[PDB]
Amino acid sequence: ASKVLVLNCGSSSVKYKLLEMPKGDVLAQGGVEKLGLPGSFLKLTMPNGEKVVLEKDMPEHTIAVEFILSVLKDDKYGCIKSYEEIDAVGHRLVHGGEKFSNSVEITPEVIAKVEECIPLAPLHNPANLKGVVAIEKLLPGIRQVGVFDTAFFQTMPEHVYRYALPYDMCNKHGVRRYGFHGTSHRYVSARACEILGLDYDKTRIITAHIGNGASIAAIKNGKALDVSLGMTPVEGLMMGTRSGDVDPGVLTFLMEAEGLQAAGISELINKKSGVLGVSGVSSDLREIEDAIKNGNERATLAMTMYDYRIKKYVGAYAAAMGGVDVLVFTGGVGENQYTTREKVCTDMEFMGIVFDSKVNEGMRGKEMVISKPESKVTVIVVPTDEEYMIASDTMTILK
Amino acid sequence: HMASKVLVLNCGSSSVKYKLLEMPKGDVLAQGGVEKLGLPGSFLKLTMPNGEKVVLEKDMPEHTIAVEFILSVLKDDKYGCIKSYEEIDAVGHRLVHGGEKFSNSVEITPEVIAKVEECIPLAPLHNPANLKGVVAIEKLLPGIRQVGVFDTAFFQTMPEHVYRYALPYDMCNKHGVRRYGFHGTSHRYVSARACEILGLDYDKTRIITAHIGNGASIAAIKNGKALDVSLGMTPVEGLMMGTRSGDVDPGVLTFLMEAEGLQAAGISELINKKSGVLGVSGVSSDLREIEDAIKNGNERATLAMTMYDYRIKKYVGAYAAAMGGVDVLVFTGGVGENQYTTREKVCTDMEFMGIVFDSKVNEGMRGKEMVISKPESKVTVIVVPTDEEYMIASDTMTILK
Repeated sequence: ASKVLVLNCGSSSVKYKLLEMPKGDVLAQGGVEKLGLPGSFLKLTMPNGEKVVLEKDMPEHTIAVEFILSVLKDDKYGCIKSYEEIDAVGHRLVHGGEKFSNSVEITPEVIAKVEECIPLAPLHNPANLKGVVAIEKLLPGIRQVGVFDTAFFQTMPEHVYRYALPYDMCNKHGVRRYGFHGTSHRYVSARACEILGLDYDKTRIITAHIGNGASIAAIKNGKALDVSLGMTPVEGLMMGTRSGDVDPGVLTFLMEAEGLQAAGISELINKKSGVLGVSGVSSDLREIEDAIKNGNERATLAMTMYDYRIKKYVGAYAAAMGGVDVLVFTGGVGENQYTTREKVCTDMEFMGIVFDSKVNEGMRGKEMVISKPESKVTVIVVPTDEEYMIASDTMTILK
Repeated sequence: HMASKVLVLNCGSSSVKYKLLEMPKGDVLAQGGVEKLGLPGSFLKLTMPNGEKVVLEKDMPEHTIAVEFILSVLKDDKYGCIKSYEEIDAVGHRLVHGGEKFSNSVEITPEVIAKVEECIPLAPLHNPANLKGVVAIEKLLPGIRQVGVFDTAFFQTMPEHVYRYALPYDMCNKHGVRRYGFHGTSHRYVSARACEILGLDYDKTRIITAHIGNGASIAAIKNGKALDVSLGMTPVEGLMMGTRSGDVDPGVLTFLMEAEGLQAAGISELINKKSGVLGVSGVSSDLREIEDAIKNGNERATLAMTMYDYRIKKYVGAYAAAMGGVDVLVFTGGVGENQYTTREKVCTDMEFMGIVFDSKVNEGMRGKEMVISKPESKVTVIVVPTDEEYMIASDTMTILK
């Protein structure tokens, strides 16, 4: 039994959980917000479910992480008596480029390579490293592990990861598909196989991480083959505010027609598009659901579009792998939006899916098979746990 | 059994392709093309009844002079197939873009020209040339009636959840941003022709049609109506092509704009002219030249083709899922009709969705109507060479009835 602190550091945030391993019990969870801004604060969730908001000036990451640690140890809000109870720290690192294929113990050599990947995630990797530096200062001699969002997808072959763009220009600028959500795809694919009694290394898996950001992956015989996200997180599925796949020529057309530059078109496809952009209602699928009940036709259209594009990816990735054994739904939307799951999996008998509509109906947030027993393809809901996956890699590496 | 002769034109900014067809059989009486129209070195190349190509050099600075030369060749004692222009019963035209105004072919009247002019913004380098052909014919052939047949028309049955992009609603509507599709006349012809060959009811069949040429598109046609198509508002979207990228990460485009200091026009040129098979291979946009480079162990050429086949395979899966299954997969176009190795890579390891492929029948099979799935395959896979000119001539005869 060990306690592992798991961090996710952003430009103006630190999200944390403290996990008891190997069970994965959450001892603490919270987040610092508005770090480096006036009115920085920490919000935590107590074991009994109560939310607590603590204001404190936190101008940079070290002071933020120091406050988190003091809260963990507090006699009122805390869950540990001493920092020595924390056995290790695991970090979400966004981008491992072509340098990392798996999680690693953080050494100076590792930090240097993560710094080399900063150009591939310039607004994420620096903050992630600030978290590592904070822990070296505040918990000296504790060992730390880095777990990369991109690493799982480093098995993709060049015919998948290369775009059909000018060869030299792509190579010069490191343009290729990387994928994100890799920690989630890794966790739910392996978890599904354990639940189902299958050998991970002999199974063809499609994993659909549908949240505010959405991605789908093809995992064949234990190695990722393809993923819907690209070099950037705008590609693939329709998302909350991101476009997903769009005609490249539409982008250049809108640049001329609306007088947008690179930055303007980037903001449009990342912030004003997807479910929000079509619906004119919300990026939140629950608010869409409500708007649909009040007969909002644009909200209905957004959801029809959303479901359709997931369905097409399921077909595409089955074709890419030569079949599929397991289809996994995960993420905030995948775990909860049973109507999407139904629309995606119905009329898919031609490729081995027989769906269990009655079991699926109303089914939110549990691990559950939602295909009929006789389905050739098993369809399963697996709530993701990226923090647990990080803690699990941490314990394996530091063993 | 009576016979009409229909001249079918396909006019581009620097070309006029023509065929003269005898209807309703669809027998080709003549075929050729003017190239380098409006440039030094303009010429007409035609195909004799004997099958040889003949090149007639002639200065042709614009479309009317080009069409006049074409007509003089049709009537020539040596090269011709008619004694006089009165033998031409009608003219049909390939018109690229009908926008949301045209769902099927129409007689070209002043009112139709006005509407086709309104669609010029949607195909600014094609529609103008197409109309120049119409004008040339009205000048050169007294009394002649003309019909327009639109590359976009077949796809006007797509539902909004398919044709809308997940972009700001009002901004798309303001600028007419939506999926249109192209090659509609080809998809229309081969889907119907496949069902005729196979004894199937077109209106109850789920069909995937892959028109693989220098431009490449794949379509889902369900129960007699187009449902989806890989080409977008623009012909860059979807499949990897000769010089066009196909689908790419929208964020890669904005990234390259900043990284290489490109504006809209520069990015547009890159994805239309420097990408696709040409861009990856570093060899050619021509798949025969790729094929050769592969034999000489060019690894980039091999890579280009692996990428090309993979993306077609993914669309086949996607559109089967979109339709709830597939009854018939059709290969067509210059590449689809000829590149049997692509067909094999696409259709092998697809038994999970009902395709059992016949590798031996497929091998070296070029340019013929031919089933290439095994008899026991649930899904029929068929090569159907396209005949857009026949489709155009057929619509022409229906309208001018």
